[PDB]
Amino acid sequence: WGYGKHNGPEHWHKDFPIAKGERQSPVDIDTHTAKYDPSLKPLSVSYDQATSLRILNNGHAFNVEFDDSQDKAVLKGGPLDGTYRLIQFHFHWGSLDGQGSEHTVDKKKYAAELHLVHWNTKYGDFGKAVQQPDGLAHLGIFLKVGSAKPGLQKVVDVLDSIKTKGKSADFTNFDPRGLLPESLDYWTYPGSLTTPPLLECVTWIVLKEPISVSSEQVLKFRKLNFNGEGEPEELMVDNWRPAQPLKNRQIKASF
Ligand SMILES: [Hg+2]
Ligand SMILES: [Zn+2]
Repeated sequence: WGYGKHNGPEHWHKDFPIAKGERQSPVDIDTHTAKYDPSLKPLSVSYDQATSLRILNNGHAFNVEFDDSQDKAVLKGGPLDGTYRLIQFHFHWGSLDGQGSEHTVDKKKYAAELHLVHWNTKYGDFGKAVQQPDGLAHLGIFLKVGSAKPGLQKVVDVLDSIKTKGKSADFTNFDPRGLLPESLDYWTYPGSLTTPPLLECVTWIVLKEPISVSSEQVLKFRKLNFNGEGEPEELMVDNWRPAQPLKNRQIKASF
């Protein structure tokens, strides 16, 4: 499975038939169709005491992993019931600045999309969480190209180190709070992972307001490799999945 002409999103249904399920992600967020729900509580993000551990190129993206043995960095409130622990974050980028985001707003596509993955701790482990309709919580943030984001440089600088598939590097004392927008206004809907195994275990929380990163910042992402070290070089670009059918589902607005 990949993002190529032969193993891309259009072919995932063969190995993963849930690809054609009832609550697949991402979707298109119609701002006029979304429902302002007044019963929506504010998001509660506690990442003050977060412990970053490493960064790894898994062949489809780079993940920054966090120590989730304890309630260090948790997400609660909003549409959620209980606490979700951050386990990792990754991005989806395009080849150009006019594509990249997974989720669209009125069909508008961003240069990248940041996903912070959280798992419901009543289930005890990530493994068990991905077996529940309410197992995971994904915090989605759109990235636009403009001004440089000071808080993202640490990552940008380490990518030289995990060029190919399989490489990993120590990556401690990274504060995720640096990746957040000013506003916590969001959209929420029941969805899935946007990569195989496309499990329908996620409560998606997409923030209204984007963070801006510089062109030189996003450019470093495009220098990455899908391929493993010592194989034909395949640039890690367009590692996103097209929007899917909402199919009955309703998208709620916190604003
Ligand atoms: Hg599930
Ligand atoms: Zn993702």
